[PDB]
Amino acid sequence: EKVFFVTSPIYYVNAAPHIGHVYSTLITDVIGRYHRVKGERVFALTGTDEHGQKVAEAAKQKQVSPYDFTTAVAGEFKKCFEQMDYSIDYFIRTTNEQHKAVVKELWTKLEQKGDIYLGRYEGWYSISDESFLTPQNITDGVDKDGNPCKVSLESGHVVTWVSEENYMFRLSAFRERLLEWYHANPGCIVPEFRRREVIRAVEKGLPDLSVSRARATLHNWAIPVPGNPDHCVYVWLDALTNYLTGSRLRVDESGKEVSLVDDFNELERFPADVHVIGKDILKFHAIYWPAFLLSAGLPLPKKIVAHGWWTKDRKKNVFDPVEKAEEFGYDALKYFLLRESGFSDDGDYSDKNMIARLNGELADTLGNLVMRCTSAKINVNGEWPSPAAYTEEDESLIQLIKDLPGTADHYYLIPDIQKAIIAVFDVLRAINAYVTDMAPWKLVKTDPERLRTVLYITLEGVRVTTLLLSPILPRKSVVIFDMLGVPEVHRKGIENFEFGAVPPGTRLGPAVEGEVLFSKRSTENT
Ligand code: MET
Repeated sequence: EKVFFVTSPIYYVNAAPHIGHVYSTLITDVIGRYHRVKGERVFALTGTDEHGQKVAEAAKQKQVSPYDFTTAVAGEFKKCFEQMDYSIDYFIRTTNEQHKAVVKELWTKLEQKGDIYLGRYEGWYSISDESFLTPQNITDGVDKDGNPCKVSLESGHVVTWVSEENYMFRLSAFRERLLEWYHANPGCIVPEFRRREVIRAVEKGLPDLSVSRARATLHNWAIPVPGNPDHCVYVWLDALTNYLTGSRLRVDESGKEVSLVDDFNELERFPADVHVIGKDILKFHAIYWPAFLLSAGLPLPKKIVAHGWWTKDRKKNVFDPVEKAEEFGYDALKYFLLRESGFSDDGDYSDKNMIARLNGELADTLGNLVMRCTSAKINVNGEWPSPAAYTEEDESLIQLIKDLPGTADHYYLIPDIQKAIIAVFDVLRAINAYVTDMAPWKLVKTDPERLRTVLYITLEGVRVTTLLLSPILPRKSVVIFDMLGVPEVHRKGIENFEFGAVPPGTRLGPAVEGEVLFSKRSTENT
C-alpha cells in the first residue's frame, strides 16, 4: 500500500494566526491521528503561503521587507501550532528553496505538455482572495475609505480590474475529463452538496486560467516563470504545488527538511488521500488542482473535504485558540470545535454552550463513567475482573460496543469527524444507562459474582470508546488508559478495536489524590 497522506491548506501570512487556521489544521491533525491509531503510515502536512500580492501588500503596509515579514508571521504560525499540540509531520513554507524547484518543474511539465500559452487576462480580480472572478461574481459595495467600489459576491473584498499579458493554462480543455473524474469517483468531494456545486459550475463551462502575472504587479514577490524573468507564477499554482513538494521532502527528527526526492514515488505519499480545505477555496482544489495534475500526468487526490468555516477572514464570538485552550483545556477545546461544527456552520460557539458540552458530555458522560469503573468503592480489587455469564442486557450493550469501531471507522473515512464523535458518545450514554440500572455500587455487597460481569463490560466499553476518541482527546485518552492500566501495546492498532483485547487480571493505574479528569466549569454565568 501507501503512506496515508493528509494535508491542510497552506495559509496566507498577511496576518497573525487565528481560530480559522487552527480549526483547518486541527481537522488535518485528527484525520492523521486516527490513521496512525489504525497503525498506518501517515504524513500530515500543513504550512504557510508566503508569496503573492496580498502578502506583499500586507508587508508593505507594516513598513517591512517581504522576507522579514513572512519569516516573522511564519514563526507565529509555528508557535501557535506547537502550542495547540498537533501531531503534524511537516510545516512547509512556499519560500522554501526546494518548493520553488518543484514549482519550476511542474510549470515546465505543463508547458512541455502544450497546456500553457501566452495570452491576456482582462477582467476582475480580488487581491485578498487572489482570485479571478467573472462579472457575474462581483457586485456593488463600499471601499474601506467609504467610496463606492465593486466587491466579490463570494468573499466581500474589493475587486480590481486587471489587463495584463499573462501566461494562460488551458483549463477549458479539461472540462470533459474533470466531469469524468467527478462522476467516476463520487466520494472525491465532501460534503455531497459541495460536490454538486463543483459539477454544476464545471458543467456550465470553464475558461482558461491565468497562471502568470506581470512582475511589477506582484512587487517581485513570487517565483519567476521559467524562461521568462518578466513574469511570475500565479500564487495559487505556486501554493497548490506545496502538496507535491511535501510529498517529495525527506524530513529529519527536528522536522527540518533535508532532501528533495526526484520522483514522488520514492516516499509513497502522493497523491493526497485527503485535502482538508475550507469552503472559500473549493475551486482551486476541485477544478484547478486536478486540471494541473491531469496536464502534468500526475495522479489525482482521493478526497477533498471542505468544512463549513472560511479558511481566511474574521467573521462572527471572539476566540483566541490558545487563550480559550488555557481557559477550558486543550483537548476540551478541540473536542468542542469538532463536535459543535458540522459541514454547514450553524454552530453555537458561545461560552454558554462550551460549558454545557464540557460539563454535559466530557465531565458527566465520559468523565463520570471513567471514575465509576475505577473507584475503590466499586472496583474493590483495582483490576479487570473475569466476567461471569452474560445476560441479554449485557449482550445488548456488548453488541453496541462491538459495532462501534466499524461505525466510527466509516465516519472517520468519509470523513465526518462530528458523526464519529456522536457515534462514540451514543455508545457512552448507553454504557452509563447500563451502569445506572445495574447499580454496581449496590452489587459490591449483594452479588459480587454479578459485579464482575458488570465491571468488565463497563471497563471494556470505556476502553474502546476512549480508543476511538483518542484522535480527539489525545492527551486525555492517555490519562484514561493510565487509569484503566491498559498496556501501551493495546492503545493502538485495529487488533485492539476488538472486544476483550485487554485480559482480565490487568491492574488499574495508581489512583491519584483529588484527581479529576474533566473539571466542571461554573454553570451560572451571572
Ligand atoms: C494551497 S492552499 C492555499 C490557501 C491560501 N493560502 C489561503 O490562505 O486561503
